[PDB]
Amino acid sequence: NVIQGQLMSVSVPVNTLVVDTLSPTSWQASTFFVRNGSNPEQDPLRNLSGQA
Amino acid sequence: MDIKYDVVIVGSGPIGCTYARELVGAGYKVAMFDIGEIDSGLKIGAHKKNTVEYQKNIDKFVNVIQGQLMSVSVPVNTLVVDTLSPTSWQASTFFVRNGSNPEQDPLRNLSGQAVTRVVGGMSTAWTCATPRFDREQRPLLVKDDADADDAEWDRLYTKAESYFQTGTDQFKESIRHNLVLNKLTEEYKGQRDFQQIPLAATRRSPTFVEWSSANTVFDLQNRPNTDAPEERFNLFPAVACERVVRNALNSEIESLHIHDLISGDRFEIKADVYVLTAGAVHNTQLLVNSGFGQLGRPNPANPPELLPSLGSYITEQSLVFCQTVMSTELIDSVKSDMTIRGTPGELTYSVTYTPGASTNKHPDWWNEKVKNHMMQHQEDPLPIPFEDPEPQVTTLFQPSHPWHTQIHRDAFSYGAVQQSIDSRLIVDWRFFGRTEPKEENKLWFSDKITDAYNMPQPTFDFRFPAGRTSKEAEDMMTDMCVMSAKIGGFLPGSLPQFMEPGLVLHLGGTHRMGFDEKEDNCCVNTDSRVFGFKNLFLGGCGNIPTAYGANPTLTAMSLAIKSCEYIKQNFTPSPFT
Amino acid sequence: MDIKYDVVIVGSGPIGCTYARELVGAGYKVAMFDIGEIDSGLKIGAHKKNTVEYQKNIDKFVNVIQGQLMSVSVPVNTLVVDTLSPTSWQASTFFVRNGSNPEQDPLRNLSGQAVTRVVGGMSTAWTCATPRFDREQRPLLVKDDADADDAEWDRLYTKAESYFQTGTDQFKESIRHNLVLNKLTEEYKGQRDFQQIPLAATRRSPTFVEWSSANTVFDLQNRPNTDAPEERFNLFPAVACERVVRNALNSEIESLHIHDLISGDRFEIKADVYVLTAGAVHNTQLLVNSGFGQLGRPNPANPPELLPSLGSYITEQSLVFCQTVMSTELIDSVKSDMTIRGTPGELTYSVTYTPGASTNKHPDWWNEKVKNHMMQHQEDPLPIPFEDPEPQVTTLFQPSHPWHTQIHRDAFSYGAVQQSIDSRLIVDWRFFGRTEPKEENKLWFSDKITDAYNMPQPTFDFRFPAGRTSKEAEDMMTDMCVMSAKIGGFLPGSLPQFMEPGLVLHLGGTHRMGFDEKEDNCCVNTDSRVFGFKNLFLGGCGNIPTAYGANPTLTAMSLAIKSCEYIKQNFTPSPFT
Amino acid sequence: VDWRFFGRTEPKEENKLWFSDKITDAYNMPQPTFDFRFPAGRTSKEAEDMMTDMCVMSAKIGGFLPGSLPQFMEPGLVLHLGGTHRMGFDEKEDNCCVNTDSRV
Ligand SMILES: Cc1cc2nc3c(=O)[nH]c(=O)nc-3n(C[C@H](O)[C@H](O)[C@H](O)COP(=O)(O)OP(=O)(O)OC[C@H]3O[C@@H](n4cnc5c(N)ncnc54)[C@H](O)[C@@H]3O)c2cc1C
Ligand SMILES: Cc1cc2nc3c(=O)[nH]c(=O)nc-3n(C[C@H](O)[C@H](O)[C@H](O)COP(=O)(O)OP(=O)(O)OC[C@H]3O[C@@H](n4cnc5c(N)ncnc54)[C@H](O)[C@@H]3O)c2cc1C
Repeated sequence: NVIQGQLMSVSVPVNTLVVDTLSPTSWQASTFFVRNGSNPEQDPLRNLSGQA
Repeated sequence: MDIKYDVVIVGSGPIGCTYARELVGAGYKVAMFDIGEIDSGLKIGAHKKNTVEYQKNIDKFVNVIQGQLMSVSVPVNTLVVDTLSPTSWQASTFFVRNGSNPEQDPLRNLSGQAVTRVVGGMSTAWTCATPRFDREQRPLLVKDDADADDAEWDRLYTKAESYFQTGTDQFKESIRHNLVLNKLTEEYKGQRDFQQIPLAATRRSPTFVEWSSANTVFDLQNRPNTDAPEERFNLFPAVACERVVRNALNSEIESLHIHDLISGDRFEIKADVYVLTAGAVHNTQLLVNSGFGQLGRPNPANPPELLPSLGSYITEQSLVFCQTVMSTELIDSVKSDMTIRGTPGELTYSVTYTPGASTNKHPDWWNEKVKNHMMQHQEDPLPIPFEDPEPQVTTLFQPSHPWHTQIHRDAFSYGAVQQSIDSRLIVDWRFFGRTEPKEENKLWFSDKITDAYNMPQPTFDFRFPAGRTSKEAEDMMTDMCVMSAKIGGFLPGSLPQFMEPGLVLHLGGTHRMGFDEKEDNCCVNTDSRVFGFKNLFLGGCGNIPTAYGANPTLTAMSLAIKSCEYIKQNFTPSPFT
Repeated sequence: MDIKYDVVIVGSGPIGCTYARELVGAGYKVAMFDIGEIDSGLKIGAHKKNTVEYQKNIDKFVNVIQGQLMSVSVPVNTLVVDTLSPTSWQASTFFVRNGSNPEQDPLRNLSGQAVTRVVGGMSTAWTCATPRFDREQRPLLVKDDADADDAEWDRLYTKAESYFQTGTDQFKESIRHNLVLNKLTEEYKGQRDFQQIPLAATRRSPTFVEWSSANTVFDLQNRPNTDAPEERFNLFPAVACERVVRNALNSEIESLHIHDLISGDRFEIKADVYVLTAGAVHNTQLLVNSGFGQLGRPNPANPPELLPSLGSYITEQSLVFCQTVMSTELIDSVKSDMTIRGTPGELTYSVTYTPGASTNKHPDWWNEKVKNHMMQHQEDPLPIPFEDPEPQVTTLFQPSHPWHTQIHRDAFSYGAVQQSIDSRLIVDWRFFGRTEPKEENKLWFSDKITDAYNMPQPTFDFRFPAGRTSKEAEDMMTDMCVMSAKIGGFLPGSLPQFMEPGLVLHLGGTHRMGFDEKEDNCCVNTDSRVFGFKNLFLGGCGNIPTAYGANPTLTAMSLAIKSCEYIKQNFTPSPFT
Repeated sequence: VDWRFFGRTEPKEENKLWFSDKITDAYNMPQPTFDFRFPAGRTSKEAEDMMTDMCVMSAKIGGFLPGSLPQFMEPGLVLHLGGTHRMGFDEKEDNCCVNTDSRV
């Protein structure tokens, strides 16, 4: 927990995971937009995802 | 295998079997084709749950369901696997892999939508719930005459219920059923009515229910046969029906193009009457492959010549789900009439009740079951008998609670931790919302991508409409949370949730019915006849044009029965020589 | 429903069907009972994988397997659920719930052991791998004459291979098959031999394999019939066989007690010859229920009168598994003979090769498939055709590598992250260990607890023996890790692992064969006749007394053939009337 | 017992850490971006050989613990990143940033 608490990921690609069980009332995206500190420059397939 | 029949029916689900029952019975020479194969035992197209092994182990039945359901449209997968060995081959892109549909926007899908290809269709695995629609959910069959419309629906529903062997009595002596039914009846006294879910089923013994299916409607045996020597029927499994051939005037179908998947032979089959009952998705595909509507990505700057409403106004229900673990209060209430002397397991443990007494909260049949269970199974901490059938409760859709409800048990794959909980305690909650038909909600077919049978790939463009549909959906979730709390708290791992869109498999509206093609934005009339065409009929839930919450099959069947009336009035059977 | 037959067979799996084929063919009046039902389509007891739907979507077949397998012994569940609502009924103990077996020590189980109750038995779902056993795995049929023993096994295996339609050529032109086969051949040149897994299967087209089953062995149609007017066979599904009735001398069976699960009636069936082919677990259960061996927890202070070795010396194979993702080097090797010019998706793109060139690493049939795939699908990054069949590779058990291997694909439920990986890249690895027979490893039956058919509840007392069995199992894991690395790295989510004990379903030795009851600690002789009884025979994997790694069914069938030879020489068919 | 085997990675010009001229990180600095794959050839072959070596060596001590089966870890979780401002004798000839006194 100490290790995890301090390590901050260097580059997180844009997330493309589909959540399709939201309630119909909830605000939902039409695109996988740049969200939550993600790096749109980052090719998810050419990353060091574990770098922190 | 002739290639000339009076009537050809595509699909051997319950709706195809309705046409078969009516038209075989009326003396037509009928052929039925199904792309799937016979796999329910000696009873062709029968319910797969009607084996002794599945009646002993219901939850294993989820595997049957899963095994037959094939996802309609799976978007290209973009999940990152970045812990492959460096030696393993990897693509540099998320390429079209594994049958995925690159046309599909993953965020406007009915990802849970699936199809079954087997003789008997989805009715070899369905849950058998067959409620009628009230007016609010129901398409009109009679204009400007509400009482005539009512009367017509009643006649058709009553017949449909007879074909399906629908009843509301098969669970009447279940302790769990009555516990839940009685409690909710009391809680909503003067506010909502509860009853048994109407089920297409016949109980055969205290531990066996014969669930209905396509077989119940029509046994699917070739005719003539000893029991039906004057009837004429052939079923041809493993035959892919690919297209209907239109005449140049677009007034009649001239033939049905088929591909025998076993022999590989192709034929053109001629009939007087062509009936498409391949399901809401595949009827649509067949029609598009035949030059109805439009192939490819919808382009409103080029509307198609035939059936411009085909594949628009699609509806699928919102589904919320949870399970509950029965309250202590309710479990204790089961044994309320019991006098318990001694400690269980020891010498003079006794459990007694007075038959027929007036302070008894429960009927004798109930207390006798409870007594014998508590006495013969002193190691067991619950008062519910081990073989007590499950609850099957509903409060049907009403304007003040515009969703269908099922408070019951069906096949479920419990996690190991959930299997920690005694099954007698668990109740499933499924509430089903109605979805407004909107033109923008579409099922379309790729002009480049093809499916597993080399047909144009189905693609959804779907979102639950804003406004009433979405507000009701959320109100329905809250209702489930409120109502279920009267019975018990949520089972961990089965917390209240919306199901993946389309997992419900109540898709409607893909080839929708109405009085007038243009005014009502529709594809078939009230005889289920394709506008403009003398001799082409569509059957199934794709016909239903309304926003409905209740399970649609009985309604589709009723429409089919009306369609068959038109056929019997307009086409003459060939003489049986 | 005569009450008198020449031969009665309990079970309609492939072993029961071996007896049927032999004895029906030899003119015996045969009845066969199965507790399960007919549900493989028109071909009774056929392989469920032989539908066009499953040939197109093989991974969905996992559901068929799971849906029919019922766990043999499930220990009491001690998982803590502590997030229930305070209103929900909560246990104070881990009581006997949900069909769990309180006799079962959770730490000495075969938790993966399961049984199938359907017409055709497990052969409706099996993987069809039918290797022969080499001497080291194989029980003796001839003592003190290895050559005679070899010849007898050869004769028997050859017939069994004919009954199953075993072959080694159904995947001969698969690219993936040969890619793997060739690499492993080269990597182990002079050390190990590789070949196609011998499979009970007939290829019908490039995309259809008709997998063998019980139906292949005997079609299970009642006889006499048009094709077999002089034969006499009746199959009676949904009939629980409960007991064989011993005479007081314990020298003869006098009848078979059955329970019709549909009518609910019990009957006694008389036959000259009684054959128990109910599976390794249920043959044992039937015998124990009939007074053979010992009911209840074994007590060495109180050995049973009849068949003291029954249910002891049980064997089940260790199984290790992983999947791999094909190496870049191997994938690139697929197209080694190609000249690639231009760039994909353009006019200029050219993929060509020279048929017959001596420098080619691959045959023309391979290069043609590669060239067409690459030219016709320029958007696809892989050189393997979409419809290329799977690998089916083995190196068979040898003293220096005392495990069976399967390097192949079979139905698998890939997680969504794993579905990210193109299926063409994936190979399954399954290595099967041999287990020493030890008297302490037991299948026994409760005197108190009953199963779903009201029969004594099976209970395992099992651990993999120390010594050779354990050393070899770990050595086998390592060999899998080493060998698989030559093909590609592990697929995340399918990392090298031991499978749950018994999931393999290769249980043997529960009613084991030997020359002498006492000396060889056994229950049947080499004719599969129960010691002391004139007219009682056991068939199946329970007969096999050795430590074996290879798939056992072919060996069990071979023994059944030999058993039938004895039956044919010692009992006379009734005259056909 | 935990088993961790660490491979060596060939330095290749194409494997880069670069910084966005538009996106910024939590401290308003140019956002780091990786363009990295394990080099083909020696690096990759050795990585796989290393996996096999772990499988072989670990079995001498005991079998794998379920849930901690042999696996590659997520790239960079190791945090042994090197060569981003690398040392050499000659800036041009050795493709480097600091000399052997670590002087730029
Ligand atoms: C698990 C489950 C639970 C359900 N529960 C309920 C419930 O409780 N109540 C309810 O009302 N509904 C329920 N349903 C839905 C119900 O099963 C369907 O509404 C109903 O079966 C539709 O009937 P159908 O005859 O129109 O189509 P289907 O049953 O889908 O049959 C159509 C058939 O046409 C075939 N076919 C498709 N394409 C072609 C082609 N090109 N050529 C030839 N044949 C083709 C198929 O192989 C198939 O057998 C459930 C379904 C599932 C699977
Ligand atoms: C997924 C799967 C993969 C497999 N792969 C392979 C393979 O690759 N190679 C191989 O060699 N083996 C494999 N097997 C094992 C193989 O299927 C069995 O060894 C074989 O089917 C055993 O044949 P049997 O006739 O003795 O028994 P079973 O096939 O088990 O048939 C026994 C039958 O008797 C019945 N029965 C049970 N109790 C009673 C009773 N009291 N009364 C009446 N009937 C009764 C059953 O309902 C059943 O049909 C696999 C099995 C499965 C499930």
